[PDB]
Amino acid sequence: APLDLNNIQGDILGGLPKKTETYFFFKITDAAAFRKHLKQLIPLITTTAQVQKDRKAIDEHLPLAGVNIAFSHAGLKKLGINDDNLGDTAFKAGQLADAQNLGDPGTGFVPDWDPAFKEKDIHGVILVAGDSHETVDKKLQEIEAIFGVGGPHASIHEVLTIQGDVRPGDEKGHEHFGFQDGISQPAVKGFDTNPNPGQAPVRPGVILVGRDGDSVARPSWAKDGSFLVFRKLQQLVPEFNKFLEENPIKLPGNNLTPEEGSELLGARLVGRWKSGAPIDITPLQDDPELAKDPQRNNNFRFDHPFADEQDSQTRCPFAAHIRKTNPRADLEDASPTSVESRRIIRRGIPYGPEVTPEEKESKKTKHDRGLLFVCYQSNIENGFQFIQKSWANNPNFPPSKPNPVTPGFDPIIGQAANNDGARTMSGTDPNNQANELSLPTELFVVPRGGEYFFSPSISALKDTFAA
Ligand code: HEM
Repeated sequence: APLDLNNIQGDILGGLPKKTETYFFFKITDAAAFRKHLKQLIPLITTTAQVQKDRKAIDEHLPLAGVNIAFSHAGLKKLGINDDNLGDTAFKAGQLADAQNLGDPGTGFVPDWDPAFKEKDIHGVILVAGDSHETVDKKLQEIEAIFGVGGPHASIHEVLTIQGDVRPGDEKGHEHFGFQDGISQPAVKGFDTNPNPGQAPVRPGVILVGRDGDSVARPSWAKDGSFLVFRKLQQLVPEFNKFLEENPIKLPGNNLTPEEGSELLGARLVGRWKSGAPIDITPLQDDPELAKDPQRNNNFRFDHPFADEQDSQTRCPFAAHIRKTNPRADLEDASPTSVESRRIIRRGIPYGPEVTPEEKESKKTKHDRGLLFVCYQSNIENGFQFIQKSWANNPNFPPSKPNPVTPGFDPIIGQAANNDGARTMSGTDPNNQANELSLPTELFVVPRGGEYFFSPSISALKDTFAA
């Protein structure tokens, strides 16, 4: 059947438009009151239908708020909602239980997370996205009132609030390392009806529980919901920059300046120039015109050369972040159902202040900043967990490579098996692809915690969650 976009929470398909976004992580302290309160929240919940209207209004221009809600397994238990058939071990077990296997640093095993993610019983998260702090703060006061926060009717307790902010000026839509984000998303069949060149279509059930392509009995209340993975990922920006500065690529002829060598290395760690121009299309120079053109900036698959050819890392290293997280032709030899199953929708936002002169000049992080990583999928095991653990953390992925090649770790998110995280990456020098680059002992991205949630449908919120 066609998708009913007025039944789907709007961060999942379309995504909540934003300059700032607050995540309000809560514990349910009064289940009966919470279910009554939730009836009054439902009219505030932004559906995909409303997002499409909102995006049409932004594209023609604005005070605009979007609201979604998601529940952890601990929250469903608290509400007495039987989730025996919801998701699989990952959602039921919670992210803290998965931290060791994700490769998160520990003093184990307990991960080195922020206390709120490590110590505390998170039952859910309310997402509030808006054009401004004023818009989000106003909407949060309304949502707090609905749940009685600050008064004797309270049904929830705040565990943690985290604010994200899109970066300023010409860095708008770039993450803190300086790279354009939000380019490549799967095209959901029945929603993204005009995929860009290179944008692979996926059956809706890769994203939405209970739809075509959802390879898992389901409870009726899970249809048209999606699993929300949250990770707070701290970024060490001066430390990343220091690594590029110390490791410029020198191509035959020694024509590149050290600055150009360091810039090229950055592009080859991610798979794109900071502009968003993909290196599989423009391997040795940026192309700002290409970077801005959605008909062109995703039209590659790592097929010329293909993975199995000698010296096949000429244009993009195997271990470049995007080639680890979306292998394209490195696996597209396998079934359309198999490769579509690994796709995620990303809806994160940067957090924290811009790098200060002192941080920049001293080359040392003083302030907490990074990515509030959010992704949606119908199956956490097939999406987020597989990408992190089978691909990013696997130095010998992909098997389509030549046998003598050891790609190494995703240099952005890749984590090694023991606290001794010695990480290497091959292929960064296109004319000496066997040469290993030792990554620093100190990670560039430091996980600070997160949780696995479920964003229900509107009808599920009305007919199952609310009272
Ligand atoms: C601070 C942490 C991270 C940074 C700085 C980062 C940065 C980026 C950048 C710059 C892009 C390229 C833009 C694009 O193609 O849309 C990208 C794409 C992507 N990232 Fe990340 N990322 C981070 C964490 C993660 C994590 C934890 C995952 C999954 C486990 C992930 C999965 C992806 C995927 C699937 C893509 C799209 C690949 C494609 O379709 O070509 N990223 N990321």
